[PDB]
Amino acid sequence: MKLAPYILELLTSVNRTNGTADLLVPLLRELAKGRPVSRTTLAGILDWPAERVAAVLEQATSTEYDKDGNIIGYGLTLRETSYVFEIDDRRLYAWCALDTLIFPALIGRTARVSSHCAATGAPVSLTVSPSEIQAVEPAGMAVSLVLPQEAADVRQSFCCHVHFFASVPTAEDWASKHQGLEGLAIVSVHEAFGLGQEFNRHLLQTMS
Repeated sequence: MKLAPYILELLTSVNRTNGTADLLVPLLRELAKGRPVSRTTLAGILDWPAERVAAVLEQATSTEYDKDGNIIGYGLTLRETSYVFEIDDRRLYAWCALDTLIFPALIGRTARVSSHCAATGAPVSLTVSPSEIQAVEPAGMAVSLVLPQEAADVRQSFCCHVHFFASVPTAEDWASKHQGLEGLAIVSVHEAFGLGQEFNRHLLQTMS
């Protein structure tokens, strides 16, 4: 289908005043190492005043911290979710299905991704590289999308509704019971990977 509305609202969410657009890729690359990331450390990597890092993270209310106050999650996370994101035999996690498709190009690594169908519990897996997906098991795997909402935190408004499904027909049956979700749509995992590619192209454009 036509995924411009999803691309547009995802970009608007990161490009928002005090949004994550310029901090996102450096933070994901740091989290990809598998250790908590200090705010002070992040400021140095970005060459920002601490003030600027804080205002961004403050707006990003979904950011996850550990007992020491270090960052352990923003899209990519060290805290267990339904979306397993394995890089170089380090098991990390992601906040949603589309995140798993987006991150490999941004961190320059291939990931072994696994989850379960949100409609049936069936195991699903695939290998996601910066340029392509492979080993899609099962081959008809699908993804749900919703429209991000103005000014809303991306995790409760978008991520928690963006799942893998075993197939498009299974996903459409599920979607028929959830039409209250804004802009709910079912796409193949390939279409979703394409959406991620478009998001990334625009993100990497704008990056200073």
